[PDB]
Amino acid sequence: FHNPFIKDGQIKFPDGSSIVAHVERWAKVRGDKLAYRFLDFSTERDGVPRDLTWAQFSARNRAVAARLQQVTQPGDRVAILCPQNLDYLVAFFGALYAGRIAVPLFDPSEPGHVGRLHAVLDNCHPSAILTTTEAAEGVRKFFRTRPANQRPRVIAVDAVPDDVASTWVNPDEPDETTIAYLQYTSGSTRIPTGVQITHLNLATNVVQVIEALEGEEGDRGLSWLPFFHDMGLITALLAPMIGHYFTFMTPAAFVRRPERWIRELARKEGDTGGTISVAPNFAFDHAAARGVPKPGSPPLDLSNVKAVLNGSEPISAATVRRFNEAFGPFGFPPKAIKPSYGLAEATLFVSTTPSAEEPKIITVDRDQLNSGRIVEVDADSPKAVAQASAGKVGIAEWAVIVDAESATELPDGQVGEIWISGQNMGTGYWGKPEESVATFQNILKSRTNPSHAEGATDDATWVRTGDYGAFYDGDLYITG
Repeated sequence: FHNPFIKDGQIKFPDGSSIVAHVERWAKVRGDKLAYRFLDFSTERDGVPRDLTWAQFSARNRAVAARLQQVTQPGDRVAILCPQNLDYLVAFFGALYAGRIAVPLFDPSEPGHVGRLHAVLDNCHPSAILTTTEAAEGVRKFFRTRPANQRPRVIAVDAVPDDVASTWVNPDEPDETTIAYLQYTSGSTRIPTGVQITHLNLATNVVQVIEALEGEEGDRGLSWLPFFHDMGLITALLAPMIGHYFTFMTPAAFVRRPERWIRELARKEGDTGGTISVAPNFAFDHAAARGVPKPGSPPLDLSNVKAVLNGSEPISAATVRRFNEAFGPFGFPPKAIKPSYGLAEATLFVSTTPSAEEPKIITVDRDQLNSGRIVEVDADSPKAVAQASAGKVGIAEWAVIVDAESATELPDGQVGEIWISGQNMGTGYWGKPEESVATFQNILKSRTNPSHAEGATDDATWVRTGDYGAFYDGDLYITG
């Protein structure tokens, strides 16, 4: 394995950092290869695939982009309110193609979406809404509950002919400030927090994920999570940078029959590589409980699974044991479970376990962990408690444990606030100048010897994650 974007430990972008340039490249050299597939379980139970090749994907992207360039201006924000299907990605990439700031959200009519859609739209004030014909009515209804002066143009992406792309203008190469999209994430503030993720942020973090998971050509990506999610888009954005196709289903499709995700994770005949996917802790439990094939099932081979990214709350030892007990007999490698630390402020990925290692879980003093120190004890101990690792910090980014008040790096084992830095870090919160400075632009005033900030410059900006944790024995631990 070798990362095509890394040269001498440095992330190099020869063909720019435009993910638009990457998609167009595949559309030119492998236009007839599969790019994106949506497993539709709305009608049938084993699902019918909706496919979209690289050239087809480009055709739809440029068509929507051309329409957006007629009704929006550079700097405008375009909210994506499609149902979870192919048209969602068409809309999202379409907004990027148009040279506008995408805002990945959700169809209001779709159930199981957590987020204050009203307050979010209040924050970014989009000039256009992207949806589908099937959902356009529900969208128009939702906006009737909003003031008249904030009911922006609604565009059904599937209603835009392919030949519209004829007038599409490719936006000039973006610098390091050009915002690709706004990623809104959970918070307790009244005004929702939308991380400004630049094209440089996107490309950098995708590369950092590729490096961490040893992603290659031949590796296909899979996801069931809603696109509006801290880890909802990363696997999809992986496909254009790596050149292999991405497969997805609705969240509800997974909840109904989690075996569908297990099946798609499994080896297909013709596979030259592994499967990469994402699943929070509860998803592992749900799959282990309801996603194991009945007796008499067709062969299930999970020996191909490369990485299932699991974030961001610490994975349970009980969950790890249960999932391996359930799918281990089907060939599932324990090392495929990749516990990780991630957040929207860093685009997503910050740390995960090494490629050849299983989830590291250690037994530490329960109350000493409460006193702010990580100390290993025996399993027999009455003060014993299991604590799972978040692995090691990815390439071209740093994480440090600091004393929050004095901005001073702490010795290993000691719990403090986690500060992070790198080119994947967002450039602020939309519409929150002061909150942006406070969170994204901190200076590290003191380092230990050795330091976890080794490689970072003095004027490197550090992100106050708000999370607390500690380094222990070469691994990062999130404790709060």
